[PDB]
Amino acid sequence: AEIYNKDGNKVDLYGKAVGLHYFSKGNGENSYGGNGDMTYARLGFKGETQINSDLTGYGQWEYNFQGNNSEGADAQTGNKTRLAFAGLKYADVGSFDYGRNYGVVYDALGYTDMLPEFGGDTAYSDDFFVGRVGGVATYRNSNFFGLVDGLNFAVQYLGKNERDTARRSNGDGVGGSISYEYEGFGIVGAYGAADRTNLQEAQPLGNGKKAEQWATGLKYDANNIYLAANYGETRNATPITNKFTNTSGFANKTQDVLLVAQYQFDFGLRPSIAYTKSKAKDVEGIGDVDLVNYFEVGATYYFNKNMSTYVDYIINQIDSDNKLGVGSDDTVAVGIVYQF
Amino acid sequence: AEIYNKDGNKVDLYGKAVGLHYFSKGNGENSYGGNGDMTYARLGFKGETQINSDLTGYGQWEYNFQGNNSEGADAQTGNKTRLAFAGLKYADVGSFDYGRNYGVVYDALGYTDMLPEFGGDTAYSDDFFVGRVGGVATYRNSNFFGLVDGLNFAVQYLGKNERDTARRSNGDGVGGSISYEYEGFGIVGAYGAADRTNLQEAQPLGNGKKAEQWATGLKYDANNIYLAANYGETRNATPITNKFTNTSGFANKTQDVLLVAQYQFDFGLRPSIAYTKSKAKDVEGIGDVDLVNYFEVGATYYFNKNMSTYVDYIINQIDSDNKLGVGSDDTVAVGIVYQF
Amino acid sequence: AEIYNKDGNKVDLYGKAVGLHYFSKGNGENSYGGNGDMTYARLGFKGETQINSDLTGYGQWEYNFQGNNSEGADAQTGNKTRLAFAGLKYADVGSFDYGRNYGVVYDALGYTDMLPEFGGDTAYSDDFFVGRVGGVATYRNSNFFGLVDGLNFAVQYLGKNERDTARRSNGDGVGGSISYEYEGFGIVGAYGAADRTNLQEAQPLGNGKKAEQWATGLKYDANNIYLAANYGETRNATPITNKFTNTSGFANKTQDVLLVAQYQFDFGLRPSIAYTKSKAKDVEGIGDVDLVNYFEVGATYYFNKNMSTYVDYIINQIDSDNKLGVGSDDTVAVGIVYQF
Ligand SMILES: [Br-]
Ligand SMILES: [Br-]
Ligand SMILES: [Br-]
Ligand SMILES: [Br-]
Ligand SMILES: [Br-]
Ligand SMILES: [Br-]
Ligand SMILES: [Mg+2]
Ligand SMILES: [Mg+2]
Ligand SMILES: [Mg+2]
Ligand SMILES: [Mg+2]
Ligand SMILES: [Mg+2]
Ligand SMILES: [Mg+2]
Repeated sequence: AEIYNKDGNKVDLYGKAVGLHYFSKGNGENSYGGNGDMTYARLGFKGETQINSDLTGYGQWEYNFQGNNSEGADAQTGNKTRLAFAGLKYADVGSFDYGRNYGVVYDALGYTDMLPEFGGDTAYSDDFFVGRVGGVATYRNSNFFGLVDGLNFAVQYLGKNERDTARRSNGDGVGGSISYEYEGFGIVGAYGAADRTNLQEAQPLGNGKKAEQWATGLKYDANNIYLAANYGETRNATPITNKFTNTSGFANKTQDVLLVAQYQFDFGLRPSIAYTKSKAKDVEGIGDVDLVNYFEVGATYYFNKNMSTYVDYIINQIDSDNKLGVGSDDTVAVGIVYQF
Repeated sequence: AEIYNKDGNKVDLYGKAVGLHYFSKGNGENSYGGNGDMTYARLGFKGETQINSDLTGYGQWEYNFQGNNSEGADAQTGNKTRLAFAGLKYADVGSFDYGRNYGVVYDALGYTDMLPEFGGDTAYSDDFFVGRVGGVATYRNSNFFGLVDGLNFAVQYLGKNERDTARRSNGDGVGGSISYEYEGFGIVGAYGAADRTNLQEAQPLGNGKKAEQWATGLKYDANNIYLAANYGETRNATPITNKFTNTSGFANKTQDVLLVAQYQFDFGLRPSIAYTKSKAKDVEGIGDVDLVNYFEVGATYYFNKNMSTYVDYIINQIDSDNKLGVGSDDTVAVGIVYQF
Repeated sequence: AEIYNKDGNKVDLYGKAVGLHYFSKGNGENSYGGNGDMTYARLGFKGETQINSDLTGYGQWEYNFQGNNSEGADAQTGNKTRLAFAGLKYADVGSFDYGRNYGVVYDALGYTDMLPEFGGDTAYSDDFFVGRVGGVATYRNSNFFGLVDGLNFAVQYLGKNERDTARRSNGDGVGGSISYEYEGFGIVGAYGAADRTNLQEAQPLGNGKKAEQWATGLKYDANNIYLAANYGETRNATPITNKFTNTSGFANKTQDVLLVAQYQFDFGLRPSIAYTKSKAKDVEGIGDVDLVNYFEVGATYYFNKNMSTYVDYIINQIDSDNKLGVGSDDTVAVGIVYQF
């Protein structure tokens, strides 16, 4: 919603309220998504100011407010800043921004992160280049200096975050992506590497000086059909937990294969099919083990740009034997979303 | 404040800043309301999209930001999402919404919850059907399918919330209300019942498998006079604390009677008088005990739709002998409110 | 950004996204500012309503969202309401507001708190009258009952805040400020005094019944030149931490010297130079120690009223001998700011 648009400055306030419930067996402890109320709200702003003909300055902030906590001691649980960045965009030269923003490998992973509720399992937050991470400086060039329609590339500098936790920390790093889109078809590649922190090296799972992440995608997006595929690999970068030993760290290697199909009916219904498999290799005291393995079947019903409902069913193929203790049960999510 | 109204969709951003102080004896430890600074702020959005002639989508989110914490470690104390939900209304069929919203018994208790600052003492948060609660699906029908003006009903389903805490938990439940308003007159009744969780049955106070709550209301609201009364009862649903034994749980039974009279002068002053009593029965180790017992005298002065000030004096009739250690001292609040 | 301006009421939504990084040696543990990502966002509203010809009502709220935490357990670190207050202004008689607002000694300290990123080191939050504090009642008169242009005074009452922590608490208190501004020149004095709490007196550092603070300022602000100086003294009011003994409390006495020089080029660059020294006296198990001692060199480039970037270099003169463990390393900050 545009709340200001004068003297080249324009500001958009945005948000959504999501009534959301998950159903899984038991307390959902042994399921893909958990069980029970999962309602939440988003709020954010995105602004853009025209400094001159060739220069545009911008900022964005986006917060998540859980709506499924009580008003007591647990009120803040899961509340967080998703995005907080500012930047400058110069004509046909590129843009530069810095703050909390998406990692460059998401330029690739975005292709399949389109399910009604779940999906996008390898785009972990605070996980070097695959999702939202703090202290990234990102240079992007759209349409190749203005010469090529649909040709995009990026280079991203990741600043060390020495956090209290191995899971949420990272060393310094650099990454990049290139993508081309021609009328519905898209092709993308993205790669990042970064130092691991001493804390991360201290963990019993995962061993190495450097974390690495890469992912390629392909997509078809036209004629109401959406088809997409991602392949990626990671080294010392995917966080994992051995629920049997209560031990933690990172998978020495993973190989990740996601796939999505959706069709949009003109009356509003957009069914979805997907497949996701992420498999870990060289895990200490285990060897090879699956982290994610499921088929998804779902549908979103769009009443307009502001109102939808959805269902999303994850048929979990992880087994009860799983050596890391990865949940094996299915989850269904039903939701109703107002957005502006 | 309307920040968007195009193509069916409209969105309203709202909020208030409330400078508020409470005066009670001592540190207010043994008083109705406490002592000291109580300043807070509210922010919320609420939107409505016209999907087609008969079908409307909507969403609302509302937050409480306490203004009385330092910027240190206690910064977040008392901050919380009050409401977070999305829904649909269809023609003369009904509305359905899900998320964090008001329990259906508040359809009655709303009648007397009109004091400048205090009052509404039995509309506890996270308390099955009497106040705001998470994971409620609500159906409402207005003017009885379009057939009777003023005749309303509602049915609500409460999803189990298994929280860290007996106080903020609930099992599954179902509830409803029915109300009639003829031109300044209003009559309501509401009832709900739900499972208690194991953690709830684990507490030394209150015993029973089911929680129950009901209330009836009557109001006269015209000619600048506002009159209202509620009577209600609960079993195993009102939360209580024995400050002597430091024990908690729920009151096996309560009987609740609230009364309110206010007059609105055309120049903006609205004096208020009220009486409130909530009495617990069969409390283990005690028997009958009063939870709330007071007379209220106060006033709001309305400068306009946006600015007001108030005083609210709670003449506490609870005794010093009170067997649960309920505070016996009075409390006066003084506030100044800007709202939009 | 104006989101409402009808019928005497006007509302302005405001905020900024600040991509921001500090560079110091080491983990910045022993530096002025720290080291690493320091990004954050602000969101706020401020509103004002014209009640009648002479009476205006107003409110304001402002919140700080840190952007340099993960989305894990540390998500809330550093989030806080900065301001939350409401008030009335009457014609040429004065204004009164109550809530979380700036202490009146900030009326003077404001003079030198103009650095790109650092500076204003004596304007501690939750520290009686020198910064933003909870539960303040403030009366301000402007242009002296309408009689003298440029002449201003204020009186402020500070209500006791008995917090979990000596650092963030305060007793009841009073203060004032008076300032005169004539065409670019400005002079101010401000003084406040308050009770310490029993918890504050419990600390090993600092001893006395009353906290006191005062500051004077002088400034020249015209012809693109900004020159300012502040002198201040405190008693039992400046929070301090012995890092060696891991002990805390307040400095018995301080002497505070602040200086700033900046020039605003027409093309947007505003270089800055500054000196700050604050020295504690009579500190238990220490004697005299410097709390702050640095020279600053930086600049802000203002692209427009919406977008800027800056560098702020603190050449820290504290030494490694510092008896209180005060960091001695320098810190540089680099920021990019979108604001609306
Ligand atoms: Br959104
Ligand atoms: Br409000
Ligand atoms: Br604080
Ligand atoms: Br701001
Ligand atoms: Br920070
Ligand atoms: Br501070
Ligand atoms: Mg990280
Ligand atoms: Mg390895
Ligand atoms: Mg209250
Ligand atoms: Mg019972
Ligand atoms: Mg600072
Ligand atoms: Mg002393």
